[PDB]
Amino acid sequence: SYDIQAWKKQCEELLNLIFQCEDSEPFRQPVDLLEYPDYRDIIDTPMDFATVRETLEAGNYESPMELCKDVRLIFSNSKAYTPSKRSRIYSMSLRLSAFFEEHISSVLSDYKSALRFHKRN
Ligand SMILES: CC(C)NC(=O)N1CCN(C(=O)c2cccs2)CC1
Repeated sequence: SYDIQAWKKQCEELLNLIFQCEDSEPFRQPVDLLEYPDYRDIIDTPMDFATVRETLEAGNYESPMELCKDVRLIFSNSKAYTPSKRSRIYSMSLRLSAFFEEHISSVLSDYKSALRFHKRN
């Protein structure tokens, strides 16, 4: 399965699944400062799933590793901003992260395998 470009549609489909998950609700759009005026004192690099989808659709990811780094930043931002490990929105982040990691593993493996095959000779 050595298609170097296949990751992009596989990532589009995974983002559609994440948007169908009720657990993605807090993460579908950039955090609103009006609600959380201290957010940028704690979070240097806001990230959300709509920004990830737009970056992919613009052709501004070169690899699924770059997309994975931005999705992981959504989850690390949540873990940093939560006052409790027993918070609703944080607990939503942890279930969504497990779902994402379970599905991205094959996308990353197939891509890196395809690139190694491209450089075989
Ligand atoms: C788009 C809108 C719905 N997002 C938003 O306002 N969020 C979600 C992300 N966020 C958090 O991760 C936490 C909040 C409290 C514990 S963590 C801050 C609040």
